[PDB]
Formats: sequence, structure tokens, C-alpha cells
Amino acid sequence: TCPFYKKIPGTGFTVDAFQYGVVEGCTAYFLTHFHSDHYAGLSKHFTFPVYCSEITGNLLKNKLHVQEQYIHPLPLDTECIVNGVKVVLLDANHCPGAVMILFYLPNGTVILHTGDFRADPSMERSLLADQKVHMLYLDTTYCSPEYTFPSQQEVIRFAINTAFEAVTLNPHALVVCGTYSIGKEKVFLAIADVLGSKVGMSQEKYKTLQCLNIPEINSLITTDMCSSLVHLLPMMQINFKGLQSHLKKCGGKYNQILAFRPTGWTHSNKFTRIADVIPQTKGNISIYGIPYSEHSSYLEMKRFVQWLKPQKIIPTVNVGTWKSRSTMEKYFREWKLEAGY
Ligand code: NI
Repeated sequence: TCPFYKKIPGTGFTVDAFQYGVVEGCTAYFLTHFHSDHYAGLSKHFTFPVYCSEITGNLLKNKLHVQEQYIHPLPLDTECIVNGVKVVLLDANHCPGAVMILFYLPNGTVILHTGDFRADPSMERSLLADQKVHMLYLDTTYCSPEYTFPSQQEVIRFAINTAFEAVTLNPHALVVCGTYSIGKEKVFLAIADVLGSKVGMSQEKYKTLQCLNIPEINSLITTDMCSSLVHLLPMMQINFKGLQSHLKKCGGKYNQILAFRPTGWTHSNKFTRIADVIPQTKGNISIYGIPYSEHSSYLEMKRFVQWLKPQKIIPTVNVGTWKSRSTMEKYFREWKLEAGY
């Protein structure tokens, strides 16, 4: 049965609610982005209307084989009427295709659902600038001051630099990058670009990336592993055993592997600066854990909410324990008293 925080009051609408069967009273199911925790339950046999971005829609069709008739893609930054309610999709700065959703209720309430997001000051000049928000359904993944990490751009600089150095010292080094969902594609695209190579990957992943509307994508990726000196592999294979085994497969073209695992936050962020990150090494194999986040840092979260000044905040992550819930309510109150709303 569907929890309260996935329902939109005074509408026939749910948000990311595909794993509870037929939700009593739902006329339209909204999917903010194509990550499995959020689409859990969708398949080719689902037969209600699904509202989403163009990108998300592409993945539903080709990856989950949802039929075309039940897919309703909407343009961003554009006012749209759905079951007689005005809605707007906004870019979430999460993974490809990820949206925030604005609902203009018939009673005059306005609700912002963030989906999964990474708060940015750029959002303070979207269509959010123009009016008030009563209720905010918030992505509270990192809602605690200990959660700090660099910008995406800093991380990318470290990675491009680390790869360019290693391969220029040893032209027979291979570079491997781990993946398990959509998101974080800049990591391996940036690395491939600096090395003048296409990114080589399984057929399943090539298919996934072909649904993302990235410009010039045919120029940047390939299933032909032999023609590539940057390879993608499943995240579970990014360890000494998995990499040794992959190097074998490459038929003596390479005598070294440098690999990256994009993580989210990890506790080495509580001490170490991005600059000072070092890898784990065993023999001819090095592995770097790099803190490339597609969710708000505590400070970025704090900024967006204090800017938006919502009347009520409903968290959508870390809702499972009383200690988590109480920690988040206290921060909300601090933020409100500091800002004056
Ligand atoms: Ni997500």
C-alpha cells in the first residue's frame, strides 16, 4: 500500500508509485526519473497513463518495454494541463531525464515535488521565481551538516587530469569506469574526450545511452571494445579480482589498469580534500573512489529551501526511523528561524 508522501492531495495523482498495484483513486502516475527504486513495479504489462520527461519515456519504451500508448512525455519549462490540473516539469539536475514537478491545485495551493535533485542557484531563475509554494516534497538524502562534497566540475578536473597523466606516462594503460544505473556519464565522457578515444561498453549499456538525447553521442561511444582505451564495466566488477579478469580478456594490448568508482558521499570526505585523494593499488591495478554526487549537499539543500520559503516540508528520503525524522525536522526549524519565514 502506497505511503502518504507519494500522494498529491486534491488530485488523482501519484508520484513514483508503481510498486503498490492499482492505487485507489489514481488517474495518472508520474515518474520523476528512471532509477529502479523509483520505477519499481513498471513493466510491459502496466496499463495506466504515465507522465514523465521525453528521455524517461524513451527508457520506459526501450528498456522496460512499456507500451507507447500509456506513455505521456512532456516538455520542460512549459505549462501543461493533465486531468484538468496545471503542471510544469523542471530540470532536477540529477540524472538524464530527471524532473521536478510543479502542481497548481484547483483550490489555489501550489506544490513542488523535487524527485531526486541536486540543488543549484540556477534554479532560483526557473519558473519557480514567480510564485509561492505551499508544500515542498523534498529529496532529503544528505540532510545533515556532515555531508559535504566538491562540485561536479572539481571532481571532473581531478579525474581528467589523473587519467591524462597516467596514460601519457604509460601508453599501454587501460582506463576502466564503473556504472550501475543512468547518471554520472560526464565521468567517463570527460575521460574519453581527453584521451581521444570512444567509450567502449556492453550492448545493454550502449542501448541505454542511445535513449538519453546526448548531442553527438555516436561520435563518443561504441560496442567495439578493441577500438577503445576507455571501457565501462558493471560497478560490482570494480575490484582487484574483476579487473585482473578483464585485463586477461584484452589480449595483451594493455599492461596496467587505472579505474574509477563514482560513489556518492563516503566518510573519507570528512578529512580528505578532492586534491589529496589517493587510490588503492595492487600490482599493475589502481582504483580511485571519486565523490561525484547527483544529490544536494547539506549546504546546497539549505540554500534552496531558505530561498523558496515553503510553508510545509515533507521529506521523501530517510523517512524510515524516528531518529532520522527528528533530525530533519530540527534542521527545517533552524533554517526557518535563521531566514525569518
Ligand atoms: Ni535517483
